[PDB]
Order: sequence, then structure tokens, then C-alpha cells
Amino acid sequence: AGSLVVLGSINADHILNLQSFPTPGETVTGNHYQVAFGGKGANQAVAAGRSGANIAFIACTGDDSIGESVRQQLATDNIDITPVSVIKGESTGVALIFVNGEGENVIGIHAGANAALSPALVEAQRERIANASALLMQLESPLESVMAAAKIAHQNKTIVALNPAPARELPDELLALVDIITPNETEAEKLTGIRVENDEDAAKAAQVLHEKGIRTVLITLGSRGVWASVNGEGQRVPGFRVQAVDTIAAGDTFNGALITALLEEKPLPEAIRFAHAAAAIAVTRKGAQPSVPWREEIDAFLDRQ
Amino acid sequence: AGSLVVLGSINADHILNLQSFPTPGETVTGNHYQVAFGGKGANQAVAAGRSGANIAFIACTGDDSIGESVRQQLATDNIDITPVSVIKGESTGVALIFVNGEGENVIGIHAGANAALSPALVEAQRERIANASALLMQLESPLESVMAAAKIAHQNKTIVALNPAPARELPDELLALVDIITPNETEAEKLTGIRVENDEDAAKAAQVLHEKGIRTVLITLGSRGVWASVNGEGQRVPGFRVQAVDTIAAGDTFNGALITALLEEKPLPEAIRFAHAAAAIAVTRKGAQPSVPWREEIDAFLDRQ
Repeated sequence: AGSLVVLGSINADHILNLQSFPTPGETVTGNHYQVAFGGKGANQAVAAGRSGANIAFIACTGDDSIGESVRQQLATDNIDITPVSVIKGESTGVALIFVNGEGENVIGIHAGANAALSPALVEAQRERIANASALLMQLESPLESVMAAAKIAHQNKTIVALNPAPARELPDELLALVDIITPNETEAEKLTGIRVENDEDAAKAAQVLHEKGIRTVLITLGSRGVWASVNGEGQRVPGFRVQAVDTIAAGDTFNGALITALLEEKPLPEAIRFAHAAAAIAVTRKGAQPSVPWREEIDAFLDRQ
Repeated sequence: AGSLVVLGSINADHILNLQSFPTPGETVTGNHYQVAFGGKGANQAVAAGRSGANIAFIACTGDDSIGESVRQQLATDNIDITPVSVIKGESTGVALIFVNGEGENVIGIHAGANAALSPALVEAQRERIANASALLMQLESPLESVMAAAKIAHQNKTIVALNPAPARELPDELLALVDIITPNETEAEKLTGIRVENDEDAAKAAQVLHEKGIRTVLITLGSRGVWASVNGEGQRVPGFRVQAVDTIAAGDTFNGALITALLEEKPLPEAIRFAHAAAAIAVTRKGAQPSVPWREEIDAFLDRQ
């Protein structure tokens, strides 16, 4: 298994379950509270580490207590935290989350130290990025840093995997550097300009990304699975049926487990089944990282399948 | 100045300024983040301590890091934290707060350790409550504990001051034990059944509370000040004109400073002017406790007045 380098955000998730979302000017008392480490960068770094990858993590926390704790935690999640910088005078990223009695949620985010992951910091990681087999990134880090990291990778035979979340348009210069992209429907549309409701739309949107030069395109479709497309040839790959309790980080787990499988040189079809198994498990648990399953659990799930 | 005993909640306030309140299923990135110690019990305990009172604080924090920090903090706010218990296996109370670009806010609360402040814990404080000159309470603690604390006070010549917030109806058994009550309009209506929009309504609502046996009734009216009523005789007392930046804890500061003034045996009219000065200062600053002014600042404000 080649080495993986994840570059992305780190958040401390504060989750409060409550009857209903407070209206403007209102105060509501919740029924359950949970602090769990989150952030797409870390969720994916953890999903990969736990699933068995040889991964190093480029990220930034602040100089606060919470920052030290998450750092303490990630180190035990089978992740090399040597590339995680501490930014003096800044707060560690945070996410305030409400979940109502109807199962819906709303999230408020503070970028904090995450906005400090600069091109200068990426350059300082030139060698690490150069020697890795693949680089996994999202969009909760400055675009200029993601851009600069992708170039170094493109220059040194480092596979570039991008989870284009949260949704936003991207320059062709960055897309022309991506090898594996994993957008959901909203993101696929935002990236191609094509609304994706059905498999016909997904194939069309996929085609647009392929023309940008992206070899592998996986569009998460929600309940019906993912549209897996390699160089124009795609098909819908169903996920597992499970009773969801908390879907947060489901997509991040999918991404982290997927890359682990691919860097293990498993064929795409099996890799996707592996990532789907991991995600299926993740939605049956609460909190982002606390729900990310380890390799043993993933394989056990598969074996009983 | 006689001794003051505050019994109430302790919260860690997580405040995020953002463009607009996220809609169901949405994620929004904020522009400013602040962690400040809050909770009506602590806000009032701090407002009193800083304003110069000889105050001891009965409360509960969890056995987490945040709990230790707030405890470390309150000790420097001129408060005797000897009566603050640590509850094993429980989280310190928390408040998740959003403030949009229009200045509005919504608050989500986790009771945490605060729900553990029991009658047994109050009884353990029988002597402390007995020897104090006054007891200041709110409604973010179990009603049975507030009830039991009020009885001990009633039995030992301890003045009972109640800030009936958040709004909720209360049994006549508790009201018949209150000496000073400080409801806002919503709370006054909730307590008497009389809608309070104007000074005529306020006087009527005040009358209802007086009949419950409460000698001093102060109904905060919002912009026009407070309806100060002693045994049926009331009048509107205007507050100071100021440009508000953050009104949270304004009412708690008013309460804490007010009691300090009264326990200093200042006449009600002056006591109310003192509390108003403190609150006026509080709304020009961000965060709950971080905005509570110290005695020197309050007197300076008054002198320049």
C-alpha cells in the first residue's frame, strides 16, 4: 500500500439535540450533548487511517486546549500527525450543530486555524507530497493551498483525489490536475453546470469532468448509490441498505475508506464496495469521527455480507 | 455589606457570528468565534462579585476541562467558589449561540451538570444559606432545589431574590417565599396571567405579585426602563441611553449589580441606578461574563453622568 497524504480541515464538533430549531430571538434547552472531533480533512484522515492506510496529515489546529486534545486523538487513529501545524494566536476550527426532533440538522462553522493552512506551509511539505502515492483533499482549506498542493503532486507522480465539498465552482486549472473526484449531486452541478437528478444527468456531468481530464469520476447519488465512471464508461453502483441514525461524515468515511482500498491496489468495483461498507457502518453511529469504523469492523461487515 | 449567596447555572458559551441562520439541512461558515463563560447563575454571580459584593456561589460543573477553566476563572472574579461542586461523569453546561448579520441571535442550551444541583446539595449548604444576608436565584436550576433553598432562607432571615428567567409559571408556595422578584414583561405575564405592554399593565401584574407577598417587584420593560414597585407603590425608572452591541447578560448584570447595591444598604432608587449603569456598560461589550463591568468602571460611569 502506497503512502497517502491528506490535506484538510480539523474541527471540534459541538452537537446539541433539541426539540426544534430556535426561532430568531429564541432560546431552547436541548436533550443531548456531544463533543466529537470533526472537520472533513480529519474525518477523511481518520477514515483512511482506521481503514488501514499509511497516511500522513497536513493540517492546522490553534494553540488552545481543544487543539491539543484532537491532536492527541488523531495520533492514536493510525495517522502520522507530524505535518499538523499549531498556529499561535488562533483558535482551532469549530462546528456548532443542532439536530431537531425531526432528525434534521443545521451546521455553523468557524474556520479558525484552518484558514491558516497556506501555500507557504504546503511548499514546506513539498517532499512529503512528492514521495506520497496519493493526495486526498477537500474544499475547507484555502483554495490557493489546495491549488499549490495539487501542482506539486501533478509534478511528482502523486495521484490527486478531490472531494469537492462543500459545493463551489473551481477553476479548470485545478480540475485539470485531478485524478479522482467524488462530488455529490449538488457539487457535480456546481462543477459542470449540469443539474443531476437522474443517471442520465450524472453520466452527462461525469462526461464534463472527464473532458477536464479527470480519469475517475464518482458522483454520489444519495439513496441509489454512486455513479462510477472511468474515462466515459460509467454505471450505478448501489450501496448497502442500513437504518441511518446520523449521516454526518458518511461521505467523508466513504472517501477515506475508498482511497485506502485503491492505494491497496484493489480494483475500483471492490474499492467502492469497501468504501460503501465503511459508510454504511458510519451512519449507524453518532458524531463524525467517533463513528468511523476500523478495518476489522469493515471486513467483518463484508464477510457477513 | 451583608453576604450574598448565588445559586444557579454555569455555562460555557460558544458564540458564532454568521451571515444568516442556516436553514434545515444547511451548513454556513461564520465570520467570528468566541468562547465566553456564561449561564445566568454565573453571569449574576460574576456581576455581583465584580461590582463589589461578598458573594459565595452554589453551582455544579462537570468533570471536564472546560469545567475546570470556568472554575479557575470565577475564582478570580471575586467569588467564593467553595460551594461549586464537580459532578463526576457529567458535562459542564453549554450554550451554542448564532448571531446573524441582522444582529439577531438564537441560543441552544445543554443543561449538563446544572441539572445535578439537587435538594441534597442545597441541604448540604443549609448553614451557608442560613448565615447569608440574601440569596439570589434564577430558573436554570431544578425547581425543587430552588424551592428547598428558598425555604431555608425564609426560615433564617435570608432575603430571597428571584430572577424568574427563563419564563415559566411557578407555584404560589415558592412565590410566597420571595422578597425581590425581577421579571421582564414576558415573565411577568407568565407569572401573573396578565399581558404587560404598558405601565398600566405592569402595575396590575406587579399588584398580583405583591399579593403573593413579594414586597419588591421590578419588571424590566425593555427600552423604557423598569417598573419599580414596593408594596403597591410603583413608578417607571428609565435606564441609560447607550448603543448596544450585544445585549446578552444585560439582565443578569442588572440583577447582580442591583443586589450588590441593596446589600450595601443603598436606597432602592440609587440601587436601581447602579444596576442600570452596570447593564448599560455590559451591552457595549461582547460575550456574557467578559462584558460584566467591575465596581471601578461602574462608579466612573456614574461620576461622568
